[PDB]
Formats: sequence, structure tokens, C-alpha cells
Amino acid sequence: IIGGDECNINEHRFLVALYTSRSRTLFCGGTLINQEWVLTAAHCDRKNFRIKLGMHSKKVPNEDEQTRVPKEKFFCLSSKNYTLWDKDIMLIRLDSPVKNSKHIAPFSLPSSPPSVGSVCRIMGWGRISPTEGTYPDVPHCVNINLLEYEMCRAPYPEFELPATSRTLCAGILEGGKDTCKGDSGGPLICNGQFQGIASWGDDPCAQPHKPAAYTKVFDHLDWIENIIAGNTDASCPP
Ligand SMILES: *[C@@H]1O[C@H](CO)[C@@H](O[C@@H]2O[C@H](CO)[C@@H](O)[C@H](O)[C@H]2NC(C)=O)[C@H](O)[C@H]1NC(C)=O
Repeated sequence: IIGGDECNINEHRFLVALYTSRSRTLFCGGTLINQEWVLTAAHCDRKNFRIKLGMHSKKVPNEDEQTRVPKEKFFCLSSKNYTLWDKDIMLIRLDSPVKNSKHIAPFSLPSSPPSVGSVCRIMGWGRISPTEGTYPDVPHCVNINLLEYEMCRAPYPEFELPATSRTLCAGILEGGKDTCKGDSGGPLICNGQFQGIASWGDDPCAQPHKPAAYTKVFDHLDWIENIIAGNTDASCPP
């Protein structure tokens, strides 16, 4: 996360870290949405990975950290394909439930739709330098604005982005605050609700007028609810 500061140790109880099984290299964030399910991005999928819950500092672990692994992973399509404007979502059922603790608690799915002009917060253990390779020991947090999706189209002519999407466009027009490498898959919290999943942004991060795309959680409520209810034939919004 560029342009923020270390998160308060109590403000990210739902934030989880995806890391490799062997080197313990952190590669994405994610969000605990109840006692046994996590939402992250489809681009975060790996054949083998672990999920750390209740983590703040990497080297000075919270006493109540828990580790889980995916028992099941769900995607919009059997191909697990996604695009720059939709389908970048993965729902994970944990191998066993977690109990709430000082540093662990889920973020409920959103109950209202996101409103343009809201102020949102992002958080993760990604790079805190727009260019370098400075990865923090603790997660950082920063506030950004929810923009009209139309805003995300013009800055990226190479992607020929369609007029509508299943993503939210968020950032700061003047630059300086942004998601960055290692934060993707993590949550975008807007006006108190879990509204986005970090999908992609530009590199270097936090450039002026280069906002980032976050998969729109709200549009996927039916799909999420149906999978959790045990309807595996559920479909993402067309
Ligand atoms: C999922 O996406 C992959 C990669 O974008 C698709 O595989 C490509 O298919 C096209 C032709 O259909 C070829 O040009 C590429 O060589 C393929 N592989 C690549 C780029 O690695 C695939 O079609 C998609 N799967 C679906 C739609 O089921």
C-alpha cells in the first residue's frame, strides 16, 4: 500500500494473508467473510498455499494467529478464467472454521450497493514504495476515493476497457495513495462495507490519474450466498 501508514493492530481482523507453503512468501491478501470462508481474487490462485489469519507483524506474531488451507476453491468458470473487467474472484472454503479472537473476526458481505464519491480504505502487506521493493513487516492502510468506473477507462487505452464492468474504480486522482504489489486480493472497504477485491492497478503504483480496479463484491452476492448454502451449480452474474 502506497501513501499510508501501519494499520492499527485492531482494524484489520478480517484481513488474511495468502502465502506459499514452503518459503512462506506472502503473495496476496484476502478477506474472512464468516467463520470458514475467505474471498480473494482469482489471479491469486496457486496449486499450493496457506492462509494466515490474525496476523499483524510477520516477525513478531500475534499470540492468536491461526493457519488454514483451502479445502475447496470456487471460481466463476470451470476454466478459472477472468478478465480486467470481471470474474477476478475466488471463494475459498477453509479446511476448518476459525473462532473469533482479539485479532480475528469476519467482515460481513455488503448489504447495500457502493456509492461513487465514498471514501474507501485498502490494506495489505504489499510494497510501500511505488517502485522499489520495500515490503513491510506489518500491514499498511490508506484511504482512497470510489470513482466513476468510466474514470478507469481512459487512463488505460491499451486494455480497451468496455463501457461497463463488474469492477469498481478507486484511487486518488492526484496520485500518491494506491494498492501495490502484494496487496492484490485484499479488501476495499467503502463507507463501512466490504465492497471490493483488489484486482489490478498500474506499476509503478500510485501514479497520478492511474486508479485501480477492484472486483465488485456486491454484484456477486447471489453467487457467494449460493455457494456457501451448498449450491455448487451457482453462476456469477452474466
Ligand atoms: C482461458 O484463457 C486462456 C488464456 O487466455 C485461453 O487459452 C488460449 O486460447 C487461445 C485460443 O482460444 C490461444 O490463442 C492461446 O494460445 C491459449 N493459451 C494461452 C494464451 O496461454 C483459453 O481459451 C481460456 N479457456 C476457456 C475459454 O475455456
